[PDB]
Amino acid sequence: DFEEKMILIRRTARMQAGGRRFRFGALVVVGDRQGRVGLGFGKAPEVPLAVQKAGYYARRNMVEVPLQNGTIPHEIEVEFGASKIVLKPAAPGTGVIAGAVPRAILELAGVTDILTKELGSRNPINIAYATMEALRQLRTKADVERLRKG
RNA sequence: UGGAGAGUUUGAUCCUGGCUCAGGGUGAACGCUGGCGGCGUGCCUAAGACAUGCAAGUCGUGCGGGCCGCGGGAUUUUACUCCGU
Ligand SMILES: [Mg+2]
Ligand SMILES: [Mg+2]
Ligand SMILES: [Mg+2]
Ligand SMILES: [Mg+2]
Ligand SMILES: [Mg+2]
Ligand SMILES: [Mg+2]
Repeated sequence: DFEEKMILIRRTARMQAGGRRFRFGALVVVGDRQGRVGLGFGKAPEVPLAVQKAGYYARRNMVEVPLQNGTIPHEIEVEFGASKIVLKPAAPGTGVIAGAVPRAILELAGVTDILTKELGSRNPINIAYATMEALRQLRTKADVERLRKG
């Protein structure tokens, strides 16, 4: 069992002959706070089945978060559409200084000291997606070494 | 040792994009309120106009006087004159 926080719920709507037709979208993170997180986007006729559905997709979509005591190996910037995130390593004592969206994601990978900036489009969905791509993109001294040995 | 963002264009969406808020600051002023103290601080406007008092003197160990005193002398005649203070 991982942890699970709901970042976002929204109600969307389509049109049909006489009246609009509502739907709900749910952004949910799940994490063991020990270097494993997942993002999930779940949509349904009702909030619950949606949230719940998110949960399910979150766990099916997971990342190696190579913590190095509270923080991440190095800096990364990732663009996702018009959304951009910068992630920066911090010495212990700082905290997760981030916006609600990536805070949630960082916290549940058990990151505790990180400096972030949201740049470009601040649309939650894409910020969240960038954050994940960013983490998914972190290497460590080891991995680099492996890559370059040959 | 250092970096958080949110609201608002649509029936809904993504994006551009402006407006707006959350923080910090001030020689402040204004409203309601107002107990004590220490340390700071107080014409940002007319370099407009200014009553009155005070804000730059001191040296008699550089010099000679004037005015008000006091005291000594010369003459034994009282006026005149010398010295000290
Ligand atoms: Mg771009
Ligand atoms: Mg923008
Ligand atoms: Mg409006
Ligand atoms: Mg329009
Ligand atoms: Mg509307
Ligand atoms: Mg905007």
